Amino acid sequence: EYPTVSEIPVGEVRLYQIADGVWSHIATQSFDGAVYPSNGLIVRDGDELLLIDTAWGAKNTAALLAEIEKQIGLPVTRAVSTHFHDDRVGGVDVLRAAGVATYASPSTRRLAEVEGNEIPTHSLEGLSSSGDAVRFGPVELFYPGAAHSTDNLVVYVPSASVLYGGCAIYELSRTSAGNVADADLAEWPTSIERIQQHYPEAQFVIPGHGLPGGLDLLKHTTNVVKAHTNR
Ligand SMILES: NCc1ccc(C(=O)N[C@H]2Cc3cccc(C(=O)O)c3O[B-]2(O)O)cc1
Ligand SMILES: [Zn+2]
Ligand SMILES: [Zn+2]
Ligand SMILES: [Zn+2]
Repeated sequence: EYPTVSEIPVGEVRLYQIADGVWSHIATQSFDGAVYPSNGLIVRDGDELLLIDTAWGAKNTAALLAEIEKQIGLPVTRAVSTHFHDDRVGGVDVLRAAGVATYASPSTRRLAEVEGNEIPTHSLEGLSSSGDAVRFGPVELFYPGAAHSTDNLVVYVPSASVLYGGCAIYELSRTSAGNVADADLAEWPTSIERIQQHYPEAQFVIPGHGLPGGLDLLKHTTNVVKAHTNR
């Protein structure tokens, strides 16, 4: 029942309710002639919503906000971007213009600037060392160490045992490396181990791209990254 890449035209956004007050958002984007799905998260915080990640571009993110207003009808007041690439910050200007306060770690803000990408306004403190965690409204933000990118964060929703891994976690159908130009292959398995150690109770694990599963997605990702290391 989870929407798949073949079911979502580029420019449209789907919402998937995971638990009371917890949804993923799913969009698609063209990249080198192929179409990829991408996931983010929406978490209810009282009568407001917290958004995790844009929907990969300004047009998709505008559609995301329209879809949230239509289907949920509560204001998105804050958003967190889990790393500096365009599937996570692309659309931050649309969010900002809509009154959403945008956040990212200082590491992400710096890398986005260097890269010429959109830059979340607010800096999240307390995430600069591997293994650091902070509570941000209804979620916990965790810096596991460098993996898909040096700045990547993961997000946990304690009320629903939902772990959103972002692009540091691969879906099961992905059996070879994705986009790894900015990755730290040497540290990626260690960073995943920090995730497993901190969130052993996670029930629903969401990759940056594709289908959710359980905690098996962590060991899956390690296997793929190690095989790519040994290419
Ligand atoms: N300057 C080189 C460069 C250009 C684009 C991207 C980029 O936007 N990458 C995103 C889109 C994408 C495209 C294909 C696979 C993935 C993935 O997460 O593996 C994926 O997620 B990224 O965050 O790395 C990264 C580096
Ligand atoms: Zn990335
Ligand atoms: Zn502000
Ligand atoms: Zn990605």
